[PDB]
Amino acid sequence: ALWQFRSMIKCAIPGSHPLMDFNNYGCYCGLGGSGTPVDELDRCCETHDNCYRDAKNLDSCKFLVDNPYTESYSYSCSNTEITCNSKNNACEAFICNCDRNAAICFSKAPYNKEHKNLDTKKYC
Ligand SMILES: [Ca+2]
Repeated sequence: ALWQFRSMIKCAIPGSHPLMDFNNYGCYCGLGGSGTPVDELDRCCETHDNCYRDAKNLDSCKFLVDNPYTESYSYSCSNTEITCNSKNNACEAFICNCDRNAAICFSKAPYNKEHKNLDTKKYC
């Protein structure tokens, strides 16, 4: 889940908006835009999309509804660091593995908070 990994992304970042620091950042980060990224940090957003989708196809989840942003979450947060769920099949826990390894790209990565806000011309 996206709104549900977001609440813990704004603990991951000491922080404020879990996206919008990302929605408009390079090309897209997390939410918005289309194509390919800019940063190492923006690469976990090319793939929080490429391993975010596949919940639709899944070994455990293959029907109608869950396509871009929805399945998981039942978490925590410490310093900055959380957990993910407390239930699991792949349906929730596979989607949770790309969400939390994106809270690890998104709290930390080879970060740059620098090309925020962008335009998608120079940027994408
Ligand atoms: Ca994105």
